[PDB]
Amino acid sequence: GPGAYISLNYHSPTIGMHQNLTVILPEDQSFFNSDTTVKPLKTLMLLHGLSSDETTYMRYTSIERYANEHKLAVIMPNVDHSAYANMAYGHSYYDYILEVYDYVHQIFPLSKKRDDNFIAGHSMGGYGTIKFALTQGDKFAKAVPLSAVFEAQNLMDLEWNDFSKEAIIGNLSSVKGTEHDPYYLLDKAVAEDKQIPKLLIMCGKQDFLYQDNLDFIDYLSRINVPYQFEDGPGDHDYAYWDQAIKRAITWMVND
Amino acid sequence: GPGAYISLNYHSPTIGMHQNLTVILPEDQSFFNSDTTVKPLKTLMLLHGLSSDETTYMRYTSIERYANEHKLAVIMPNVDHSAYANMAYGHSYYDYILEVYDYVHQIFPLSKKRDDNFIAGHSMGGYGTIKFALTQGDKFAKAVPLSAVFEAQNLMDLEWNDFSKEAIIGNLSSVKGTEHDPYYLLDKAVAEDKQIPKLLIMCGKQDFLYQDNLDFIDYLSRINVPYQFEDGPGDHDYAYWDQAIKRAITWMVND
Amino acid sequence: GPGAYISLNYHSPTIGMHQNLTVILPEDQSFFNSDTTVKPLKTLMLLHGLSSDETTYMRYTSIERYANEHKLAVIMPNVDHSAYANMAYGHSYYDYILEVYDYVHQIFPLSKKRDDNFIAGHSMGGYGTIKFALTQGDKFAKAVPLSAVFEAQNLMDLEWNDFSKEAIIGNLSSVKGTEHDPYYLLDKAVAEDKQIPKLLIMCGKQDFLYQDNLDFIDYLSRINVPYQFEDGPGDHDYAYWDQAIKRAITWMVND
Amino acid sequence: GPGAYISLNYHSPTIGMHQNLTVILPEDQSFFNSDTTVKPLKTLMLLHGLSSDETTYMRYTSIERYANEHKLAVIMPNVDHSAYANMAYGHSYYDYILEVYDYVHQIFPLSKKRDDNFIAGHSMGGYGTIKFALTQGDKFAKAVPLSAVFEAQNLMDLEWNDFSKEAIIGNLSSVKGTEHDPYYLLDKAVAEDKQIPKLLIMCGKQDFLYQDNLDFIDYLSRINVPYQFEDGPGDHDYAYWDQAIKRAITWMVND
Ligand code: NA
Ligand code: NA
Ligand code: NA
Ligand code: NA
Repeated sequence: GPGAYISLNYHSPTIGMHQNLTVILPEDQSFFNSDTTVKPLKTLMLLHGLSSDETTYMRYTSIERYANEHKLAVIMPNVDHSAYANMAYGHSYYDYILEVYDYVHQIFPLSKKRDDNFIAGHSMGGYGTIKFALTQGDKFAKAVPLSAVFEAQNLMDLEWNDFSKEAIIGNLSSVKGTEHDPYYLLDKAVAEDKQIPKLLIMCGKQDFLYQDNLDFIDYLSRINVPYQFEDGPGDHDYAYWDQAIKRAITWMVND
Repeated sequence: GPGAYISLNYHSPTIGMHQNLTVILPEDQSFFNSDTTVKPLKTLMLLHGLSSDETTYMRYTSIERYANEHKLAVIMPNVDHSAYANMAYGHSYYDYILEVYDYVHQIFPLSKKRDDNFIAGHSMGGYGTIKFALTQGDKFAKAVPLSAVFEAQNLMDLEWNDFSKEAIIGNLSSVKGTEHDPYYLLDKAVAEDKQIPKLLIMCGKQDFLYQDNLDFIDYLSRINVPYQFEDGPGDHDYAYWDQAIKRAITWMVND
Repeated sequence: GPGAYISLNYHSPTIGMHQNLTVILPEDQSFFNSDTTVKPLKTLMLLHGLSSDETTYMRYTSIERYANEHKLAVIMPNVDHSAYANMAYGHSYYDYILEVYDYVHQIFPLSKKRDDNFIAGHSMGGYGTIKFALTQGDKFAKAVPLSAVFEAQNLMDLEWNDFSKEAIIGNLSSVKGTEHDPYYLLDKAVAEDKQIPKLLIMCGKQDFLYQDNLDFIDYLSRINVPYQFEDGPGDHDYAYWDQAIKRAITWMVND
Repeated sequence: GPGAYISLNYHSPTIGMHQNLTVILPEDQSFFNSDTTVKPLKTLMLLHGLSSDETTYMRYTSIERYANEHKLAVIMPNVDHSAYANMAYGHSYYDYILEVYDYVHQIFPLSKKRDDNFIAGHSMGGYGTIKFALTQGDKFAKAVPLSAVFEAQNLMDLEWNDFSKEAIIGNLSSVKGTEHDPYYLLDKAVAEDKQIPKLLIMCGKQDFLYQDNLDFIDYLSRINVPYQFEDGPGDHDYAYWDQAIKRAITWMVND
């Protein structure tokens, strides 16, 4: 039912600047009793898409209502137009997500057990989610890409307002086969027998990335990596992501 | 040194409503390194005066700059026009301060040792400070009333905009000898051998409460309770409280 | 179409303290061109229920998403446990809503035309909505009480956490025939031919206030005051108010 | 004097993302009476330095206290590590400042007369201030660079945490004689007789940029452009900028 909505602005050693972060911290009885041990909460790292920021899930969905119902802490960082990369000409935004993870688990009552930690996000943030799932599989038991970009070239080549592809990839001529390519990261994770979080992939059938989502899950099936895929009516918008994140939160906290 | 500025809004079980709270949390390297143990911070509970709220210290002083310099966490709650009382007709705002104290020490990396915990505030908040110092002396090693109301009639009889004295005290003819009277609370602390935090009492010489402050320290001297009193040029305003809280923070963290 | 989410804290002359307010301001191209006259937006005054505040509609609904779709500015004030009254022992919160109305229409590009201004709210805020609709009908063309208290005793006699009925009504043993009684305000508006905003009344069938809603619309029918009533599955919670305020916004903005 | 502190987050068409902005809006009578035309305020565009953001002036200075004393609205945008440039690989942050100027003058009661509009900022923001002063002289009657970078090479060649010079200037081997060079902007302003805002230049004597400031004012003297230069004890920190912005605000409004 009740929780805390928290806005934090701290000077990040990784990206060299003050940066805003938002946190949903559902209430627990132990948080109000100085005689009892704090019960650490299950925790979701939740990644915004391109043009969104740390405020937009709160504004355009009812995520705090869903999170409070399931006692799930939610961490919402801001990564600008970075695509969750350590940018060639810009900020170290991949490392920044690792810093945020460590920081909030140190200063808040969040469980540090892998089974209690999840990651999710939409569009550019679903791309970010799969990138972290395949390279930081020891940190998250479950990962939920929503309406994700899996073929990196479609996001690097998109002509969105003020977006600079070169800020991210620099001198790279293509992203295929680089750290920016989720298919390469997947091949590397399997080849090196890394832990892959349990995967729930969701995408609206009217989304322009729907075919891209179908291509990725087919490849997952061909390399014997399990996943759950949920589709249905929905487009590339927060009307879909509001309903999708509600369904995702129920899925992540039940197992 | 850098820190986090934190804005929290949570549903309070004590006062039955969502309520904002602000927190300054200076940064420590242990907060970013998952391999080391988090070092708990010294903590100040800082109480606003009448017409102010949880935002006004940040807005009208440079308090976060001072706190960051001394690695001091600062907790700034909102108690409206309550005078930090469990109100006759209103909210349980005395109890709320205790709830805020417990909550932030549970969810944040704040030291729970009495020697690491301080309380301070100006005007109505200096009245609140002395009330908590004399009734919750086990929670604070030091207390700093700034420009405080010590003779409770001086606060209750004020004709400030929209302020209701009866909301606080109900039908009481006088507050002398009641839980609203710092002189009664002081006599009772002495009589019951309660621990009294170290007192630093500050007031500007042009403050209309200056004589009220001199009367209180005169009484403290007459009952052999130690204190440090600092005055000088200054009035009943945030220009004075900015400089006073700066000098107070240095005093509380040294020794 | 996106917009601005605004958090404002100003010292109120009416309530004698700093208070927080939240505003949703959808974007118009006139806002970005210094050569054109700003186009004023339709504006909704949205009132929270008991235990909520200025943040809770944003946190527990997708109201900003709905408002942006319909280019509707939304004003969300905080009135604590006041029931939108000028309190017997407390603050002038009825007058405060009038001050907020004037203030935001002055400092923001909001239409001052009656036909462009609406008011809505749930539970205690639906009680507030009907009180303002029946006493300030010249300020609002439409009013939408959601899950409202219409029989004031149902609100006052509530044993809600930390709630003080006497702070609001003083020593009164009944509220019938007073400014706290919507039925009296309705009788007085009908008798004096006041402008009554066009009325849309919504309540969930599982809400404990559902019968109170049926009683009020039954009275409206007996006295030939027009209204639209919409019910259906739903309880006394933000899951219902999220859906209801989306439906209400669509109703206000068109015809 | 009391005012509003405003935090806004809107989706910017220029930079293609949600972005936070803070505004100080001192109160005026007309703001509380909707029957009158609102009175427009004098307005200052205040630009942060490297590693700061839209929150840091509020947090580390008492700027709102100073602004309220002089009924000066203050606009504090966020421009990250951009150096206020339209970045070679990044965002169009020069255009963004112009968008913010137009946006806040449309939606808030801000005077559009050149004589009522000022710009100021420290370090990277002092560099930004002089760039806008020399290229947008029709928008600002006065400009106040604080501890500014005037020799652009010292900012671009800085080795600050996560800072990318290439993101700003691309492969350029020097910035001399370019739009990133204040001396070139100065020569072109003088050559084309464009109006130069009245200049107040301040820097602390212990600042590592002090000589850079001395070089710039010497050049202004040699090309017969007036200025007032104020130095004194002070370093490259917010202890200095707090006192400097207080002195600057008194100068701007008094004219
Ligand atoms: Na995206
Ligand atoms: Na006071
Ligand atoms: Na209610
Ligand atoms: Na700088």
